[PDB]
Amino acid sequence: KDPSWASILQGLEEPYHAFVERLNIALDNGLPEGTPKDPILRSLAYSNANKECQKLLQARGHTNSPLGDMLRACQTWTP
Repeated sequence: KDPSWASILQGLEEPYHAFVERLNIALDNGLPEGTPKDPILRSLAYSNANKECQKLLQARGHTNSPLGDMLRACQTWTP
């Protein structure tokens, strides 16, 4: 059963921060005790982002950057 949080995908018109927030909440609830959240969150923030935000993140070299940088990068994107 793939972790419920691994299936969280950014919607087509969902702002990136809203998506990251849902992801963050899911990880808080679903990660076993002692599992590092931050590296998982960063990885998923990129890999589960919609195509537009993924492009922005790639273009800026933020495919594994701190979450703050990823948030700033996708802010320019408004559905």
